[PDB]
Amino acid sequence: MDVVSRLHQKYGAEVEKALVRYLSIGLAEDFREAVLYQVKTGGKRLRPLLTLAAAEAVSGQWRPALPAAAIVELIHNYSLIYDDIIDRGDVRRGLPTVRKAFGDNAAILVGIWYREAIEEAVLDTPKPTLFAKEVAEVIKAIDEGERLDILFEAAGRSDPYFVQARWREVTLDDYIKMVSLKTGALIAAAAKWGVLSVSDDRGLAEAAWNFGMAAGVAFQIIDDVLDIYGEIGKDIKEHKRGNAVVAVALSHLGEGERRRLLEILAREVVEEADVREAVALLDSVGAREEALRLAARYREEAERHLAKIPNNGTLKELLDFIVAREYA
Amino acid sequence: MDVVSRLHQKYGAEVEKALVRYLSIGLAEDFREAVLYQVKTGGKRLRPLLTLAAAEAVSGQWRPALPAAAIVELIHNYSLIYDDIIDRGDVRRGLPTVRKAFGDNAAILVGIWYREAIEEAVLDTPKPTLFAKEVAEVIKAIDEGERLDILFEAAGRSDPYFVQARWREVTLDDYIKMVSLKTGALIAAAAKWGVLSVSDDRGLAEAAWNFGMAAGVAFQIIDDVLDIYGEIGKDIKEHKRGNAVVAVALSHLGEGERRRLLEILAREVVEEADVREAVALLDSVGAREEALRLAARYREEAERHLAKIPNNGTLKELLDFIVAREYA
Ligand SMILES: [Cl-]
Ligand SMILES: [Cl-]
Repeated sequence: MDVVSRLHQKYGAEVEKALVRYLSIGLAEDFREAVLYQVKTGGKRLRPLLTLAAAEAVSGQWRPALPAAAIVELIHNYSLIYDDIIDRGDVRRGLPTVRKAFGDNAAILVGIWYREAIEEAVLDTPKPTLFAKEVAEVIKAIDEGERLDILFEAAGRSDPYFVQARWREVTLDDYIKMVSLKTGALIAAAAKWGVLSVSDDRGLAEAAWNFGMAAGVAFQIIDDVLDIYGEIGKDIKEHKRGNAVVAVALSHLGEGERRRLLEILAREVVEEADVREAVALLDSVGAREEALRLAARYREEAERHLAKIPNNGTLKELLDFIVAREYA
Repeated sequence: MDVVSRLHQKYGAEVEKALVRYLSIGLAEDFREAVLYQVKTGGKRLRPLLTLAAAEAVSGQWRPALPAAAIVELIHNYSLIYDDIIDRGDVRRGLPTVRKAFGDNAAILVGIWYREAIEEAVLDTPKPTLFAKEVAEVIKAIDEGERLDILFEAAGRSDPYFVQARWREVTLDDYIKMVSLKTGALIAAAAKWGVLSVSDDRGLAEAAWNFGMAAGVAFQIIDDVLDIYGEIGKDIKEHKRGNAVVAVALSHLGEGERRRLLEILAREVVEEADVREAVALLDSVGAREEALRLAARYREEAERHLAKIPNNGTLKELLDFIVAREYA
């Protein structure tokens, strides 16, 4: 009876109903399958589960936060629809992506639809003008985080902007800022929005936001370690300097080792032997362990903020899962 | 001293300032050029001019409608950014499109940014929750209109959804519904939103909406005539059944003539001789004149609604221009 299974049982059916409800407003019958596709392919629903748990911890009630929970999961899926176009992703959750099944241009029409469904959910919250502003701010954060992650790549893009605006250097501080935007902001919002749905306590909302942000950063760092040590070397093959282990290593490596790691990342096609060489360079400065220590720092930060939230037992279990506490 | 020149002089600089203001909120310096590009390439700004004229006719003041005017022009440009991706358009307003200059995937990041700038403008209107709902409804209308226009094509798309969901038949009623969504709704909104910015009179807002809708339909029909009789045969080469002249003709042509016109539209590559044959088929049932008569019907409808709006002299001049009264 892990926490995600337990909360899926408790909240899952109402979350799915809410997603379909807002997407379905005004939806033409011959567009229905294409539009609902992205929310019918499965997914862990961690973000809306967090929203509802946060609302329940602070108020005893979760149902009032269903509109907010739909907002956060629809934003997640909006971002995925476009990310699949941008990265030409064929498969997600073990099934074809929207762009694969329907076409890239059809997926654009679907993505556009998702954002107006998000607005319908905003208008259904207890505080519509507040949520409207927070949604605009969070989507701009995600868009900016994605822009940065792409400009932190060393190769592999054909868009003139992505090549010409590529960053010359990517520091650890740059990496942390990028992941806070790309991954942290929406987890922060998931928690904060659960509180805002049921409470006017500004301190509690802010503690929730800070908890979710730190949790999201820890999650992303752990994911980055997995995306190096494993498919071994995934992020290396994808030329990413925006990877916690890579960013950590580039900060410690000597002149020629640093230069060599960057040479490998910039290879137009990264070979298996290049991957092992890059990993050896990362290991030569203990970058994997440094990354895990950084994740621990953010996990502990998340705990400090979470201690400010009452009746937080379920939130604590979620945290352990979101940040893959056990794995690390 | 035509009306557009006169209103550009009066309102133009404040409109441009507003567009940049909302886009600039939260905008990173190294993304600025890419994001502002679409509003720096020129354009007639007919929609925001209509918003401001409507506000001034009903209240004597236009400045209170600047947020609404920015909303309508940003929605216009949001739609163009994506339309350029979908149709792979290289040039617009005599300059490269966002997708051409920066790349298709960079243009997606820009399009996403535009929608949150729209939300910032919504939150700056006199009635934020009302405008928020109206924006969601209008963008869904435009998205649905675009979907329909594409499914009304006879050939020329590679997206599985666009091929497989292609409509078997496109009637005149289908055509009118599609243009009301794709072109009319945003012109309707431009006028209605000028009124909503300065007045709580529901009748005046509704008259404005109906005026703009009819104007937008008349405009689209005239544009469609131009896109057949001219570049002669543009919409025929693009396989469009969603063209007023084509829709009109398909309604009158006999069995074999109808079948032949549809054969030509479905040609994978439409040749010059195919164009002349199709035009001859259109002319054989007087479809061009029938289309112009249909535009006249919508223009006259627009006039009837406009008569309900006080101090409407400038609005009348705009109408004559929007619907290309002189040309037709
Ligand atoms: Cl409840
Ligand atoms: Cl004024």
